[PDB]
This record gives sequence, structure tokens and C-alpha cells, in this order.
Amino acid sequence: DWSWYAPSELVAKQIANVPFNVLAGTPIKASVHLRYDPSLVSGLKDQLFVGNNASIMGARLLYLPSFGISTTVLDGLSMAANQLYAYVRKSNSGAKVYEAPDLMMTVLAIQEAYRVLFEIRRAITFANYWNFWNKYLPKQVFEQLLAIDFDDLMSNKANYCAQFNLMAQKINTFALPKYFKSILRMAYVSSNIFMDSDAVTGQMYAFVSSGYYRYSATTSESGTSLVYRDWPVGAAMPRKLNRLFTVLRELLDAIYGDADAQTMFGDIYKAFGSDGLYSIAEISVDETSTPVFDVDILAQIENCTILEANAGLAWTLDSCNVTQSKGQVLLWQPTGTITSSDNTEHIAGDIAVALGDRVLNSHIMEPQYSDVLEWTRLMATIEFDKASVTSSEKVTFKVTSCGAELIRNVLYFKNVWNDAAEDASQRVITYFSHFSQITVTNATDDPTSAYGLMSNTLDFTQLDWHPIIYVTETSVHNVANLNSILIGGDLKRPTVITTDVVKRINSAANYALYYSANLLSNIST
Amino acid sequence: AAMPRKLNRLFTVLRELLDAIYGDADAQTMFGDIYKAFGSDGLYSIAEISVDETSTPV
Amino acid sequence: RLLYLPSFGISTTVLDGLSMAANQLYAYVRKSNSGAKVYEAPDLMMTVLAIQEAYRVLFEIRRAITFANYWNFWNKYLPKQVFEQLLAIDFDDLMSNKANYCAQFNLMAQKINTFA
Amino acid sequence: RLLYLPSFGISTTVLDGLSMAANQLYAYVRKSNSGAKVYEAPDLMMTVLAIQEAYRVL
Repeated sequence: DWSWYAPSELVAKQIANVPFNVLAGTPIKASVHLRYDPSLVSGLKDQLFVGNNASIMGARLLYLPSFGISTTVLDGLSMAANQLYAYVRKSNSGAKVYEAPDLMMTVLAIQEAYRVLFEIRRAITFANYWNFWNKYLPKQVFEQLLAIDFDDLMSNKANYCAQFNLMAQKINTFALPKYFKSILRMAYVSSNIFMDSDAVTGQMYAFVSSGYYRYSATTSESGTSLVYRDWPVGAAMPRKLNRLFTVLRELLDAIYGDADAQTMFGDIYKAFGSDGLYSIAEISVDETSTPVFDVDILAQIENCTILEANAGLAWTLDSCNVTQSKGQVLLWQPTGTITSSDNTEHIAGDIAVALGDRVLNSHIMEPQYSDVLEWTRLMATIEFDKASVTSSEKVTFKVTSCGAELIRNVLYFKNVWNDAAEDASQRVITYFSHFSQITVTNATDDPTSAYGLMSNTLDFTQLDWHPIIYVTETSVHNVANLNSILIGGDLKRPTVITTDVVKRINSAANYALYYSANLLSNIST
Repeated sequence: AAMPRKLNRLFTVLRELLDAIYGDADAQTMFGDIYKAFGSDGLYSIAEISVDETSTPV
Repeated sequence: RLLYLPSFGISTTVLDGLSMAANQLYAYVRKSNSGAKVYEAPDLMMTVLAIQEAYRVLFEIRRAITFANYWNFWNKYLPKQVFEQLLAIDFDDLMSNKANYCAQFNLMAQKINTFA
Repeated sequence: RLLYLPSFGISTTVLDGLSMAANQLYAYVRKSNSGAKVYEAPDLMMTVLAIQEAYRVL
């Protein structure tokens, strides 16, 4: 009780008055006094350390759009493709024109097209959110969290809005059944920005597609297929919007160039009414959305799994395309390669990592199956291909399973200050810091040593709900002479899931995203 | 007279079983044509079951 | 244990079971359709059976689970033993994974329901 | 004074009751549980009895 430290209320209202005028992006000039013997310390000069780091801005979740590891006809896509082509032939008659996969493929292409368009919606809808208290916001966030040239967007807010609504109308002419619960997902995921707390001065997370998908018509060998090219994103130039459109252009030029294409849409319309197709609402220069505080989404994160488990290493990713088997089964399963940050070709003396049996943390005492399902699929599993490996080789791996979005890497930003510096543009640098999910005791934020695995700058704790950090300890450091692992993260009601269990659930969850039981249940004689 | 088979083997076989029925180019378009013939009410389908469902010898 | 071979009934002439059904079946379908021909009658009827036989398996699985909990004090064979010999199913494995197995089943039921 | 030795019923068979009972219990626990086989039937039963005998002292 505060009443304890003051006589009358009125008197208290006067002795504790402290200003919280230290805006978001400004530096936290906190000080630590020091005392040592100058002749025994390498080069440290003063004996007073004034801070110059602002509270962390937030974190960028670079994800790979996913349909859920697909290897058998049982998996998500293949199944949906099935009931879909059905519902369509249902209303049609006569000669066959296109195979089932070739159709379903087209649909996805359209979905992934909207993915891009949506991130663009996000881009504009948020171009006007300003909240005095947080200087990061307006701009900075776009630059780092979304990877979008704010100045360019702000300066052309008019034309960009228009070019958008144009898209919305033009894409509306590309059939797409509004029943696919998967849409609702990606839509929500890349349409907002989430807060780690009900406070604006708090840090915030954002999801960002690391790429897109164009349709690649039946060449001569590979039957029709869906190609994936990378967003040139991670630590490069913070892309202007004209690049996001010029890509969408390319994206539909693909979906459209297929001889069968059009006649497909028609057949689709004949199946579901205009009321059965998705379409986004147009927006005005004034539309402004707000950061949101979704507990569930945070939880999804805290639990998730980072593919690039430790930024100290060099990661790769191939075979991300979506093909169709000789027997009409839709296939997708990304494979990658883990190598050392020095000899980009070998692994040498470094150690590859991926977690199997992982933790699951509930922020509710009595959790329930319902909450489990939701708080999961954001976490995935990686399996190594080879039994064991050599210093001269590469570490090969397949992705056994995962959720709707595959978390590739995660970066948290904060700008460091330095008033009085030559170039004005550089008195405030917005530096990033890699977030590694798996690490080791006695690790340093310098790749250089520690078997190739770096630790995380303790900054990260600023992110309430940050994903679980798993630290490995040699039998040496452990109090039980046996080596195990230490857990990091705000635990409340934790529990463990098997690599096997996770596989199960995702292999299932995704199936749901692309299926509707209601669909083939009301068709009469 | 061999090993008393686990269920995962009965599913892993069914998997294979429908992968077959499904891989035919004509396949799908067949189903559609079927639905257009008999209503959803004209097709077989089994009811789902719960962990507690227990049948009795008859 | 009655080890049986699923049968459609010895078929040598067009008169026999399958051939006949295949006939009236493809009919009832073309009835509601129109235009270009896409698949022959047999190729169709064949598909159907394949689906039936698929359910055969699924069903024996239903049996497997639906009976995983029958216990009648008086008969120690039941619970387990019977599965092992009469049904040829690893009881311990099923009992231990009753949850996931139930689910994987219902999944099938929904997915196969999309096979006319 | 009746000095008795706590008994579970002379059992030496995959069928001698006590084991039956074990499988029985185990099934009900694992019943609607989604985790993975982390311990066989007896492993569990064993634990329970341990608790029981503890009470016999208390």
C-alpha cells in the first residue's frame, strides 16, 4: 500500500512526481560508475558509463509462406485440390479441360498473390499511425520492421493508394473461393502489427514474407508448378513500394498466361456465386489501422521455432517450389544447408543445431486443447539427413513439418545514439541484433569463437513474450556431471511436446486450413 | 502366423490405397460427375468416433 | 480366426455381378451429364470398387478401436490376447496410442468422404 | 498380533490379474492423451502401488 509512505494524500502527490518524458526512440541515459586501476585495464578510458541505447523498437519475423510440409496425398493441399475440383465439375458438364492439380495450383498462385497485395495494404494503412510517445513509429519501423521505404511511400501516398485499389479490382476478376480458412490467416498475419503489451511505448512484432510465388506453366518436363523466388530482403536496401507492385504485376502475368486459366475462373464462378469469392475492400488516403495487442499471437511466438536456430552459422534454403507428382499429388518440402560463417562451403569446426522435443508455455493456469492448437503452429521441426558428418562436408536437412508461416530468422532493433558526430545522418544508427533460438553457455555475440554459435545481446529481454531460448550446457558446466540444456523465457505453465507430436499436429492443422466440411454437403438431385 | 501387426501399418497402407485411387487423371472429374448424379444424401460416409466409443461382441 | 479373401463373386461373363452393376452405374451418371465422353464404364466402376475396398481396411480399423475397451471380468482373453490372435493387431501399441490413433482415423473418415 | 506381509496376489503371468489390472488402468490414462508412449503399462502401475504402500505406513 502506497498510503504507507506519506502522511496525507495531497503530500504524496508531490514527492513522487517523476516524468516519463523519455520518448520511445530517444536514448536511455542511464549511468554506471566504475573504479579500477588504469594501468591494469587494456583501454577503457573514463570511469563513468552513460547509456545511449533506446528501448528496443520491436522484432522482425522473417517468414517463409507455408502450406505445410506435403509428401503424401493425405496432406493438406492434395486433399483440398480434390474436393475443390469436385465442387466445380459438380456444376459443370461435358469435355474435361484441365486436371485437378493444375487447377488447385492456380488457386494458390492467386492466394500468394493476395499475400503480397496484403502486405501492401499493411504498408499504407499504417503510413499514418503516429503516437507522440514513440518516435520510432511513423518512419523507422517501416524501414526496419516492414522493410519499406517510408519517405517514398509518404511522398507518393496518393498514387500508391490508387495503384492499390486498381489491383483490388483487377485481382477480384481472378476467382478465389472465400471459404479457404487459410486466407483469413495470412490476411490477419500480414495486415497488422502486434504489441508485446497494451502500451504503445512497448516494443512490437511484425511478420514479413521473405518471398513470393509465381505460377510456372507446364514447360516440357516438370508438369505445371508453383515457383518461389526470394524477396531480396535480409539486411539490404529497405525496398520502395513501386518494387512490391512491379512484382505483383509479374505475379498475375503468370497466373494469367496459362491457356486454360480464364476458362477456369469461369468454371469457378459457375460453381460458387459472386458471393462465394474473396475480394478485398478498397481504401482511402485516410484509412489508418492501429497496432494490436493479441495475446494469442504473442503466445504463438513465445512458442514458435526459429529455423535459423543460431545466426552464428550460415543458412541456405532450396527446393521451395511446389510441384506435382507423376501421380497428381501436390508436393512441397523445403531443404536447406548449414555451413560455417567462414568457409561458406564447408562446416569445419562449427556445430549444427535444430531442436527436437521442445517446450510449450501457457500463460493460463488451466490451459485446454483449444488453446494448445492455436498456440502451436508457428513452431516447426527440422530433421538432419545424414547420420553423422565431416569437416569437409555440408550439413543437409529437410523440414519434417511446420505451420502456416515458417519462421526463418528474427531480428530485433534499437537505435544507438551519438550526438556530435561528423555525418549528421549517422548521429543515430538503427542497429539490429540477431536472435538465436539455440545457443551455448559461455557464448559471445561475436561469431569468432564458441564453436560457431553466438549468444544473444541481453537486449532481447525487453521483448515480453520473446520465443523460448534453449541453451546447451556441457557436462562440465552442469551440476549433474551430465550434459543437458537450460531454458530461457517467461515460463508460467510449461510442458513438453515430442518432435513426433508436433509433426502430427501440423500435418493436421494445415489440412484444416484448406478444407471445408460444409462444401460438399448441400447438393441436390 | 507372422508378427501381430501394429495399427500404424494399417494406416500407412490405406495411405498407399487412396494415393492410388487418386492418382488417375480422370479420377477427380469422375467424383464430380458422381455427385452431379446422386445427392450428398446418396453417398456413403462413416460417422466419426470418440475415444470412449466401445462396441460389444454380438 | 476366419482368414478371408474379399470377394466380388467369380466373374467370367458379362452376366456376372460387377460387369452388370458397372453398366447401370455409368448409365445413372451419364443420365445427369451431357457432352464429350471422358472415361469408359469399366474404368469408372473399377474406381468405385477401389474405394469400397479402401473402406474395407478403414472398417477393420474401426473394429480395432471400437473394441479396444471391451473388458468382461469373466474372460481374461479379451482385452488383449484376442487382438493379438483373432484380429492380428498389436494391442499394446493401440492402447498406448489410443488418442492419436482415434484422430488419424476420423481424419481418414473425412478425407475418404471426399471420394464419392 | 497378526504379522502380515502386504500382498498383491501371487502373480507370475501375462494374465495373472494384477498385470491385467495394470493394462486396464494404463489404458484409461493414455485414453484421451495426445502425448507419445513415454512408459509402458507396468511402469505406471508400479508407481501407483508405490504410493499405495506408502499410505499403508502412514
